[PDB]
Amino acid sequence: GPGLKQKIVIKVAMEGNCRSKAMALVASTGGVDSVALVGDLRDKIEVVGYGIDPIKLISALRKKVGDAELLQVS
Amino acid sequence: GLKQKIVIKVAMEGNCRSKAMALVASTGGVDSVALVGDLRDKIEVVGYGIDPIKLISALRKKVGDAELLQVS
Repeated sequence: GPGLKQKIVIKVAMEGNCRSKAMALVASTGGVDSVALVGDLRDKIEVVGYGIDPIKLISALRKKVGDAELLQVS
Repeated sequence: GLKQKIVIKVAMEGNCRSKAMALVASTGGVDSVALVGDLRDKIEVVGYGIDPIKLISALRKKVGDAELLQVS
């Protein structure tokens, strides 16, 4: 508690309703404070939270939505 | 078709947080969701073309008691 505070930007392949799936999965993750679609193409998700493990999050995304990659973490 | 800010209060009792966040985030027109308030019991929703009436009833059906607190 509260755990490490991070802002994480993920690129996800979500062209398909696919955006809605990505956003829901990320929003459902423990420690999440905010989730936002960003970039001109709305092809990225910015997540702010406390004690989020980006490793698990990324793996859950690749398993359930599509290819996903960490672009920023701070 | 301007940028909307909608704040909803959700009874956080059923994780109930996670469900609400997931439902709101998956709703049409939604660009961002954020948990806000000292008690983290409100969701701030930003987007374009969000229908607040449908959002609220979807929450009440699926997650629990929810009311609009702010629309701008």
